[PDB]
Amino acid sequence: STAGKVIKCKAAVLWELKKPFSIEEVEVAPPKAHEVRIKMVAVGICGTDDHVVSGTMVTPLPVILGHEAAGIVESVGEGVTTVKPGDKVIPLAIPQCGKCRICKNPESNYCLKNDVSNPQGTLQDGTSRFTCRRKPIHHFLGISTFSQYTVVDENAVAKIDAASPLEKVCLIGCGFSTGYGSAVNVAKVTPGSTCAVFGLGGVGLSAIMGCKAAGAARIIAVDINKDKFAKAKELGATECINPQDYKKPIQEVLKEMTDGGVDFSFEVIGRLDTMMASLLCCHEACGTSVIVGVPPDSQNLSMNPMLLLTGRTWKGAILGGFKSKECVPKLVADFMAKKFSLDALITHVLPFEKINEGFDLLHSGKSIRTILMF
Amino acid sequence: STAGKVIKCKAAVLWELKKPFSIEEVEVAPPKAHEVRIKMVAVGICGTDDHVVSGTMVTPLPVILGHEAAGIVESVGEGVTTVKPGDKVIPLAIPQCGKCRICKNPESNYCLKNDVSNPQGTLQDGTSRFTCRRKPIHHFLGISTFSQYTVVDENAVAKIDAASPLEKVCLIGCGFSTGYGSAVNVAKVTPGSTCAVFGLGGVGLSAIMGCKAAGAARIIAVDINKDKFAKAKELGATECINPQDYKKPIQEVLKEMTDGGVDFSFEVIGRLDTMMASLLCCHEACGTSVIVGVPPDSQNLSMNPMLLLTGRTWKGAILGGFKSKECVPKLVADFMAKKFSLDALITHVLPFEKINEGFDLLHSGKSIRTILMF
Ligand SMILES: NC(=O)c1ccc[n+]([C@@H]2O[C@H](COP(=O)([O-])OP(=O)(O)OC[C@H]3O[C@@H](n4cnc5c(N)ncnc54)[C@H](O)[C@@H]3O)[C@@H](O)[C@H]2O)c1
Ligand SMILES: NC(=O)c1ccc[n+]([C@@H]2O[C@H](COP(=O)([O-])OP(=O)(O)OC[C@H]3O[C@@H](n4cnc5c(N)ncnc54)[C@H](O)[C@@H]3O)[C@@H](O)[C@H]2O)c1
Ligand SMILES: O=CN(C1CCCC1)C1CCC1
Ligand SMILES: O=CN(C1CCCC1)C1CCC1
Ligand SMILES: [Zn+2]
Ligand SMILES: [Zn+2]
Ligand SMILES: [Zn+2]
Ligand SMILES: [Zn+2]
Repeated sequence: STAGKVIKCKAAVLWELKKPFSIEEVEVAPPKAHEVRIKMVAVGICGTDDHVVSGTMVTPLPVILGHEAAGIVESVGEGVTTVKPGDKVIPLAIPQCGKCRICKNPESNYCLKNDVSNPQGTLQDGTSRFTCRRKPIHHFLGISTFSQYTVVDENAVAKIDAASPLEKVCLIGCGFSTGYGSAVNVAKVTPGSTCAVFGLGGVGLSAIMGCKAAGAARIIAVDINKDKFAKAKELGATECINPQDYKKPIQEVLKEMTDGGVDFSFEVIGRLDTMMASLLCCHEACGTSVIVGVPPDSQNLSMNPMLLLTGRTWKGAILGGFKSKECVPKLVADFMAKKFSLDALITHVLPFEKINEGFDLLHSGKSIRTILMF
Repeated sequence: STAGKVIKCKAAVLWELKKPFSIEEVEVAPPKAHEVRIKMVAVGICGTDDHVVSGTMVTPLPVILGHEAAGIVESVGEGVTTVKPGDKVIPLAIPQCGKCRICKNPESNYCLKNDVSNPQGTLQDGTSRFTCRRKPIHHFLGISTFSQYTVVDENAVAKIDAASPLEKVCLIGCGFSTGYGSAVNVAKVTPGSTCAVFGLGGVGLSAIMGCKAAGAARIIAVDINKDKFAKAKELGATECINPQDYKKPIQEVLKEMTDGGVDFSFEVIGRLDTMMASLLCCHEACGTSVIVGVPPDSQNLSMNPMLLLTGRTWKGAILGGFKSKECVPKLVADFMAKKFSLDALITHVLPFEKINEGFDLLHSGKSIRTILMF
């Protein structure tokens, strides 16, 4: 069998920054108390993974990235009770310990057990389960899904519908939920409102989805890559504009187009200039601007407090404000009920081994979501 | 009588920055179409008035400041229908034209007819009604109340209960409403929550009032002036702390005493450092921080967007989010029904001529609100 013993398998290891992933053989130690070992089936490529590669988002190296996945439970550790061998699961990039001041808070989701605030690169108990040639490998967001097998904490995995198309539902682990929820939960987009979405990757496009589902009258998609416009309009964008086409700042362009500014703006890129423009594009007296994109480490904005004093609301969120373990299975249950489709987001599918090609596709601007099959 | 003719009276004119006000004779032109001439009875001294004097809040000079007042209608111009001569009224520092996108949005109050965004120092028709020594004098926030008589736009004045104690209710024209609403309307403080209020002037203390009325469990008042602590506790503060007493930054001090941070932060001072500390002291995963204080002109904050990405909401508002013309009379109606007291906020009462003393009182930290009687 496999249960109880160290598994030898392949995973995409990142030894140095700005380097290609190296699929090597890694040793995956068995699950400990309240931990779960999962056999990865599908994993999507998110901009956040690329941020680590570029050194934009700091995390301890060497490390095994990936966090937008789905697989089957191989073994359960001592005391696990929510999932069992053979169950279909989605590992949670943000856990739900249930005992947190935040977890007990019906309005928030950023559990204290997260490894995002002060990245250690381990499991919640302070240790690693990965080894590549006698050297320990760090975990990423507590789930490290760019591996054929991974051990995560029990509160960091949710059991989903067994009839789930894992190659599709994996996007619910980050991309879709983050995008959709930012519009629905965080911003609370009102019917008949006007929205602005900067960034048309998988997360940004899911935000347009959330805006349409919320009944937005107008949904202006913004991106320097025009090839994304078709997918944008398909998913709900009333209009698409490219900043490169105008002589004046995009915020002014947008304000001119919407009688002073949009009701809800979203930044789904991860840049300071677009974050500012996004805040500046919502109406100064009633606009709400949500930060979705992850900005480069240790880079600060230069903001005027007056921009808020007039009546603006500026907020941010992780995973669309969704409590992970509790909502993820619910989102999957809504997918199975044809509430929303994930197909338009998936443009490419390659085998796990072609991971580096998947990142090349992202940089090319040709893909939205590329799913890696194990 | 006076109706239809130019009135000669005294007003506090500010010819130059950083100088004492100068009581002089001023010619007040009669009200034009949809304008109202008010005889001032009482006017409070707000920190915003002081900001103009300090050059911290830019506005055209020379100018007649004052905006927290109450008076009686002397005359109405052509077409006025909301108020008649003899009516007790509170002039609105921010108007409610009722015809703009913002006035039409029941969620906002920053009417486009405001003179705050791009201060012109005139009435809505782009002109002045003030002349002092053959030189025109600018208006302030369209109301200029540091004058025995003033002409304002019709949408910038509200008829209030004729049985109102004008020496008390003037505070509803800015100070109280702004502080109280910031807590109740803007922040939307929840029963059983923990709040932090930076700044204990009239506005700050009214915020504590709003937090208590909202059912907050803990209300931590913060100020470098300990003499304000008694009033703070009297109005609802569960505890008062002075930053000067700790070795570590106040935001860390507050987090340590609130399990990671308060649910709602309020900055009611007008400084970049305190606005940053305030944002930093609310919990990163569920905290809301409201900017109430007016920051110094042309000064920007250096902030990391990650502070919001984890789950924080950062907002601002003017006049506590209250639609002026509509809510002012109702707030007075509530005062008359003993819903709230304004007495604790009023610490000094001087005749209009002692205006400079009133500002000296603000600087000394001995006063909260000083009311000037005409
Ligand atoms: N808060 C969260 O929970 C959360 C979750 C997932 C992702 N993210 C962050 O969201 C951001 C992007 O998500 P993604 O996975 O869809 O990435 P992506 O790379 O596929 O999308 C980037 C999009 O932005 C566009 N873009 C880049 N520069 C632009 C510019 N200057 N102006 C306009 N458009 C520009 C690109 O053309 C592309 O359409 C990253 O910061 C990612 O880390 C945050
Ligand atoms: N947004 C609005 O609609 C609105 C309305 C009215 C006033 N305001 C602004 O709100 C702010 C306060 O108004 P106010 O009339 O109550 O002023 P105030 O002068 O009476 O209050 C300032 C308070 O802050 C305290 N303070 C100063 N420096 C401090 C520090 N470093 N740390 C802690 N406390 C400090 C002072 O001791 C005093 O208690 C001003 O910026 C005013 O312009 C805004
Ligand atoms: O890319 C995915 N995530 C990023 C990591 C840093 C900010 C959000 C998610 C949210 C769950 C982890
Ligand atoms: O001082 C009073 N106000 C200031 C002007 C600029 C910001 C708020 C009020 C709110 C109504 C006018
Ligand atoms: Zn992601
Ligand atoms: Zn938790
Ligand atoms: Zn004021
Ligand atoms: Zn208006």
